[PDB]
Amino acid sequence: AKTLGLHILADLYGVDADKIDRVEDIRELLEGAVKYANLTKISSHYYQFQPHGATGVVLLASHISIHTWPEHGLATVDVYTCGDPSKAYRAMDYIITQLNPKRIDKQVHERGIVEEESNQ
Amino acid sequence: AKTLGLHILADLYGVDADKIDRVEDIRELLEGAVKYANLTKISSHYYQFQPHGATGVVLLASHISIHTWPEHGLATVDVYTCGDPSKAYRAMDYIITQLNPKRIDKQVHERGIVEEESNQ
Ligand SMILES: [Ca+2]
Ligand SMILES: [Ca+2]
Ligand SMILES: [Mg+2]
Ligand SMILES: [Mg+2]
Repeated sequence: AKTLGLHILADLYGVDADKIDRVEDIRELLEGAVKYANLTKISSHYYQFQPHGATGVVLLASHISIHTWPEHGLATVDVYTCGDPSKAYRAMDYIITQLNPKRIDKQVHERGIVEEESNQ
Repeated sequence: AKTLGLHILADLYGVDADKIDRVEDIRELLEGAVKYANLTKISSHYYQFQPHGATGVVLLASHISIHTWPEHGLATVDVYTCGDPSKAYRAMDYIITQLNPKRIDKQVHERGIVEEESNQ
C-alpha cells in the first residue's frame, strides 16, 4: 500500500506581525516556498483582509495555503503535495524559516491509501 | 481560550468515478456545499486533470478544497472555516452525502488557539 499524498499542517505562533500583515508578504513567502521546493504551480490566489491579514492558496500540479492574523502573531499553514513527500517537507521548512515562529504545533497526514497489489 | 477556526479533513473512498471525474462535478459539489452551509465565498478555482480528476479550492470570507482520483474512487476533502464551526460541519456533511462514499477516514483540528483573558 502507498499513499497518494502527504499533507503537513502547522499553526505558527510568535510570528512578527510585519511578516504576515499584507498580501505582498504572503505572495513573496509562498512564491518562495514553491521555488525552493521545486514545486510546479497551476495558479495562485490571494486575498487582503482588513485591517490586515491575508489568505493565500496555491493549486499545485494538491495545494499550499496560509491564513494569517497579525494581531495574534499567528499563521496557519497547509502544504499538501502528491507523490514527492520531500517537496512538501521542503516547502514547509522554507515557510517556517521565513516566518521564524517562536512556537509551533504541527501534524502530518498521509492522504489517500491505495493498494499496490490488486486481486487477480 | 478559544479557537479561531475549525478544520475538517476527510479521505472519501468508494466514491463513484462519475461523481468526481470532471470539473463540472466538483464545481457543482462545492457550490452546493457553500450555499447549504450558508458560507460566503471570496473566490473559487478549479482545475481539470487528464485523463480525469480535478482540484477545487474555495477561499472563504479560510477554505474548502477537494482533490480527486476517479480511478481510485477517491476524493480528499478539506473544510476549514473561522468562527462558525457548525458551518464547517454542514459543508462537510453536504459534500459527503452528495459523494456518498462507502468508507471514510476523517479528522478535525482546532486551528489557532488564542487567550480570552490578557495579562493586565
Ligand atoms: Ca505565486
Ligand atoms: Ca463556486
Ligand atoms: Mg508586512
Ligand atoms: Mg462526472
